Amino acid sequence: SKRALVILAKGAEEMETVIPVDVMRRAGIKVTVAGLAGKDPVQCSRDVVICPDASLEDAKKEGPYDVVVLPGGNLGAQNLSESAAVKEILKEQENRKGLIAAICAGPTALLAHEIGFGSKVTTHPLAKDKMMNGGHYTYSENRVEKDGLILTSRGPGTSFEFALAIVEALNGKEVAAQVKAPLVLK
Repeated sequence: SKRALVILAKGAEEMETVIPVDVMRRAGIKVTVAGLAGKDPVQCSRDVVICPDASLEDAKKEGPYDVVVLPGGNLGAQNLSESAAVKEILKEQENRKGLIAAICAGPTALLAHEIGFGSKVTTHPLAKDKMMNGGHYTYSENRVEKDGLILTSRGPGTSFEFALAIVEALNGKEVAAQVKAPLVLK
């Protein structure tokens, strides 16, 4: 029943891609892994190669989505930032009051597209100065930060917390707890 769009670009952090996809699917969310560049395999930042479910061009026609998820990885986030297609998807998502979730350097694509200004956000530590250029957001060092419909997180090591937050936001606390327990987190 809820639907998630995960935008996958070359150079994405494969942990930050895979952990949310897996955990969201455990939550009974219908997840589309959409390739920014098309339907071909995507080479991620540590050379794992992921085959997307669809091109972004195709997946964009199958909305709307309850959440649009942006993984991190500096070079994947740069590709997200440079994409007019991403700009349109994120502007439409904000316009319809839909959740936007971004992790590690992924939030700097929000800055690039002028999304969610005035929100409290976090990033990877090393992405803080990029994110804060212009003072358009307030910074947080929380591992996961949720300010209304903008949900941000810090790094590979926060990816389970990030995914569980998405699941809580969409499907509620009880489902997030049920999904958590078999994972052997703590």
